[PDB]
Amino acid sequence: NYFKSLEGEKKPLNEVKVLLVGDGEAGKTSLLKRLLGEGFDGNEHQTQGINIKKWGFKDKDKEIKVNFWDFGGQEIMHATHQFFLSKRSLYILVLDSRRDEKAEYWLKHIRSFGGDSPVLVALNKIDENPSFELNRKFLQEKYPSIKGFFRISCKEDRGIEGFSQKLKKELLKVEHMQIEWAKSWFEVKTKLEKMSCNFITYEEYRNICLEENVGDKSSQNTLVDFLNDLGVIVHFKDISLLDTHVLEPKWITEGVYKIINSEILAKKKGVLRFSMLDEILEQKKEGDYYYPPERYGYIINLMKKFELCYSIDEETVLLPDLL
Ligand SMILES: Nc1nc2c(ncn2[C@@H]2O[C@H](COP(=O)(O)OP(=O)(O)O)[C@@H](O)[C@H]2O)c(=O)[nH]1
Ligand SMILES: [Mg+2]
Repeated sequence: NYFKSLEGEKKPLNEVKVLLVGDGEAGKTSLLKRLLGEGFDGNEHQTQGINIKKWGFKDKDKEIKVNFWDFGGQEIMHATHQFFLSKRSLYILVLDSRRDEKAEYWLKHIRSFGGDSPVLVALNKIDENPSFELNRKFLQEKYPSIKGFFRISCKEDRGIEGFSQKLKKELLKVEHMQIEWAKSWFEVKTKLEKMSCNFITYEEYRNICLEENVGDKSSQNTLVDFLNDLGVIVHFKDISLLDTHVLEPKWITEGVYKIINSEILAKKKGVLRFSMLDEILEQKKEGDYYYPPERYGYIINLMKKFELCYSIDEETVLLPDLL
């Protein structure tokens, strides 16, 4: 073994996170069903919360793997979807007529988080409003990330075939599709995927890496950046956030919603003292997620980061909506 255990054979990654974004009741969940060939029944508004569907297709030899992220009505309303928007990904912006010109709002939003990630704009519900159009030449020039506009109808199944062909084509052209990994990096990845924990500390991640061939920090830090962008974990490089490596996205959101929908916080005009978090994040019943006291800082600072929270002093924070 010692003689031939220095280098390693490198397979291609071929994975991308696809983020369905846009206003609530626009067509995101419906469009996702059409891409996977699940049809349309009219009752897809009943499906809410974080839904991650794993999809794949074979282009020639290459086995392409896709991770669709679908954000529910609570996610867009409370803006908790911001936690999962990442670079080196692909974005699908779903729009509709009823909300007049909200596209440029979303394009600036995707630009700030997505970076160089390509965007495909879907003009949904043309059966309800045929005349619905956008100034395409203006938008694609101002936002080079836009690769195409598509008038579609998830109800009548119009324009999905054309949209799906462009999606497949642009998915192959993403920058990190050509990038290739060592065998150990895939073993770390697949280990994390099969784990059922809510999160892991940065010590535990380094141990999992040690277990596998990669033991040097430089390589370990490059791997989490990928794993974050691929959607295997949810990780941030801020000093107050970097310890928590979230494996279950619902752990974060349900913790934030408990704070936002706290009846004790409703009174007091939304002033959140950190002594109150014990009662709010306590395990009541029926599979409530466990929130350790050491992760109180994570949740609060995470909410502060994306402007769901504003600091009054060092021990308290404000919720403007409850004021
Ligand atoms: N007529 C029509 N209805 C649609 C179309 N797409 C979605 N809908 C319906 O309008 C609502 C949109 O919600 P939906 O796409 O399921 O969830 P969300 O976009 O992720 O918030 C649902 O009741 C869908 O059945 C469409 O293209 N045409
Ligand atoms: Mg939805």
